[PDB]
Amino acid sequence: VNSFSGYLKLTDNVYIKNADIVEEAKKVKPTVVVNAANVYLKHGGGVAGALNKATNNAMQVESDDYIATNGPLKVGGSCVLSGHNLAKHCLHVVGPNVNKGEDIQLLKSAYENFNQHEVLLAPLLSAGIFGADPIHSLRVCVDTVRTNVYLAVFDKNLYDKLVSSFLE
Ligand SMILES: Cc1nn(C)cc1-c1cc2c(N[C@H](c3ccc4c(c3)S(=O)(=O)CCC4)C(C)C)ncnc2[nH]1
Repeated sequence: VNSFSGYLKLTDNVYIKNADIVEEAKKVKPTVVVNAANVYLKHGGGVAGALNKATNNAMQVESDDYIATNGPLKVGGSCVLSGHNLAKHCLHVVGPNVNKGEDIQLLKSAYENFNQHEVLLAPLLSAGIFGADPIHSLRVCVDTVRTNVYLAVFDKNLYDKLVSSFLE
């Protein structure tokens, strides 16, 4: 259960590893994997496309049924759906996409959703092509998340700049 291996503990509740979140999910099968989702839950590329493809589109079919019945999420919001073969549950969380003009204050609201789950495997919200400064996203995670979060960052160069900023 939640057999995370090779993480570096940054704070009492935040751990980090240079790894592909999809490979971590297949190995660990955590209770909750966080998806870096968008408001209409269309998993077209990046982390979301990679998680969806590893479920062989089961994630997208289920997401389409959620949107039909409930409408889109809001920026900073989330929903819990099945984790399929990757986890017991997937927490779809919408961080702001600053590359498309969304506000950075909503990154705190996005991280707040992690607090409803005791243990989560997660990506660095709003990083990559969402355009937020990745070190700033780590600082928001550290100040906001109180439950136990295992961050998988699939880039050694970025992993080392995060750990360097955090420890020195
Ligand atoms: C793509 C891909 N293809 N396959 C097969 C695996 C992956 C893969 C990518 C990836 C990952 N990337 C990081 C990241 C973090 C957050 C966001 C993005 C990207 S984004 O998709 O550009 C926009 C949404 C927010 C980078 C900063 C290194 N972090 C962990 N696991 C990952 N797995």
